[PDB]
Amino acid sequence: TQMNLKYAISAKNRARTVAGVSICSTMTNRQFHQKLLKSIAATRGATVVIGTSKFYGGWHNMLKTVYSDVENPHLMGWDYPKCDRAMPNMLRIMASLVLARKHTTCCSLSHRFYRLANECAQVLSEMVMCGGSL
RNA sequence: UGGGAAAUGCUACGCGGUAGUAGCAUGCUAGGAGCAG
Ligand SMILES: [Zn+2]
Repeated sequence: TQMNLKYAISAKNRARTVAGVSICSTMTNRQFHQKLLKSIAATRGATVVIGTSKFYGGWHNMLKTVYSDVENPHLMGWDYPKCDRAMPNMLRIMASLVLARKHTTCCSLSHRFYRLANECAQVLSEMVMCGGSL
């Protein structure tokens, strides 16, 4: 995985970073996961709001769907300090397990395990080329 | 002795096809830009 510095505008001098991934990983991941990702992005009015425009009154519909029948409602929100740098890898494994539950028929058992192994070898913990070294 | 067809032109109507013109909606593609995590 190659690492690079960003070039954008922000309100704190801490640096930002992007990471490019090799091509074979992207090809195989697209083929394995694309259908579910599209299905998630298409569905409207659910718990996950990825793919819902904030234009044309979509924002109002989201804010109304969350405001379902709650007797004494209040509003609550929180913040994760260093979410990307500090997520314990057990939860990442479990997250990658949930997304793969859809593959009951398109894949066997050993195929599922090897797909999980490739994912952990390519994205979870592997060799990062920063500067000029590994 | 209470029996009539066709070839021509005009007009009107409808259909079909052709072309050209304008409008509408969409589907694709390409390009450029902006926002968010
Ligand atoms: Zn599969």
